[PDB]
Amino acid sequence: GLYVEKVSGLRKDFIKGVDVSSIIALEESGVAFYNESGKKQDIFKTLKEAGVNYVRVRIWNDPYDANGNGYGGGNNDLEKAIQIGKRATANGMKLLADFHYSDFWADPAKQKAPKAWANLNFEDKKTALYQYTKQSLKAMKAAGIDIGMVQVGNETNGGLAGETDWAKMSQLFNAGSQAVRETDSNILVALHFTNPETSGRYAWIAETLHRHHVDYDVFASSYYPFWHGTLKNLTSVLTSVADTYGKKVMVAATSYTYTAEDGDGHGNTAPKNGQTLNNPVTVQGQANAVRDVIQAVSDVGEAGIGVFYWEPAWIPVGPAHRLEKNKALWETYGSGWATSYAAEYDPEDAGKWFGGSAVDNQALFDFKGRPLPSLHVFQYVDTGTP
Ligand SMILES: OC[C@H]1O[C@@H](O[C@@H]2[C@H](O)[C@@H](O)[C@H](O[C@@H]3[C@H](O)[C@@H](O)[C@H](O)O[C@@H]3CO)O[C@@H]2CO)[C@H](O)[C@@H](O)[C@H]1O
Ligand SMILES: [Ca+2]
Repeated sequence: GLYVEKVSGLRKDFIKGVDVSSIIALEESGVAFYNESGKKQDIFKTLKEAGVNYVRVRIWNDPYDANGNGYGGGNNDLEKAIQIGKRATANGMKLLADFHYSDFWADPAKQKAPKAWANLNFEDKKTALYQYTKQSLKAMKAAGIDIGMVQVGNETNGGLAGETDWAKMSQLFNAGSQAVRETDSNILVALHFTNPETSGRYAWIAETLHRHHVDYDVFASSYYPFWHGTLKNLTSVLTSVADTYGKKVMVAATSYTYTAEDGDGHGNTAPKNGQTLNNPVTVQGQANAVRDVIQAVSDVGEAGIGVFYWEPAWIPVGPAHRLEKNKALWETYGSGWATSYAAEYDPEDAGKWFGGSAVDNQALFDFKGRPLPSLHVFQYVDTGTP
């Protein structure tokens, strides 16, 4: 069925990554994954066979209330990062450790200090950040994990760990980078931004990072085609960073919709009125979208090192008609994007929107955990379809 056009100029060592941070909370909710032969299999094995070479995991400092009730979103702490890391390593895939330096979702709107850092002055918060990263990386190495890359922050467009001043953010970037450098010289340090479509944003950020002497290897970007402008633009803003500053570049988070259907009863992020949808909302469309983002980063040349698909397997804990039954699983295991317990930390967003998966229709597995044809995109970019 599926067609993929060969990506031209694609380097043989290109990073083909997935962020599957929700996997632990989902397996705990009784969710199962399959190979294309239709038998139960560890998702990491199926990912490997599909030609994935890299796993990304989000790390929240303390994603739990005082009583240890998970904030949800996969309840992603260091302990789960090690679980995920061990499995990735066991399956021949390198790890990208994605430190949010927050107790919950870090994005362009939300960059809240971890609860433990809330009353620290800047010096002490900075050494806490450095100390946390170093300790976290030591634990992962101790677990035998193959770490390829560390992301110091996540979509830090406007802040980091409670800080909004770019001179302060830069010192924080350097605190984390320092920990990585001390751990292993071979680990790539990524910084991760989003909204590449914004006029002169990435030029400004890269210049600011340079002026503040931030030590990093990779300038990473999000790319969701619904809001983030053109592939031509993406290539262009990343090429400018690569050429001007001598940085590697990559896409740290990308996805597309394979269906318009909501598989679990919790409203999905996309597709929606007003979003740019250049591809059909189908398995083929989804594969086109992934192949094209890979093309756009490859087109950067030497410096374009990879693409990570964000959450290819945040599938339903159960069908949409059993919404209220699903809610119990989301609430107990944190297998939706947020639980009600996160209202303490994030009242404005998680407080009003808490629930299930907002991205089940952007998975590369169906609602029942079988791989979609579009999962083959990681192999077929090298060769094209027959
Ligand atoms: O469910 C339909 C509604 O979804 C709302 O989106 C919610 C939050 O506003 C949104 O921030 C959250 O996104 C999560 C996280 O904050 C973000 O950084 C990451 O990329 O995605 C996470 C979810 O996968 O998602 C929830 C979804 O309930 C919309 O704001 C609203 O318009 C409506 O469609
Ligand atoms: Ca949903």
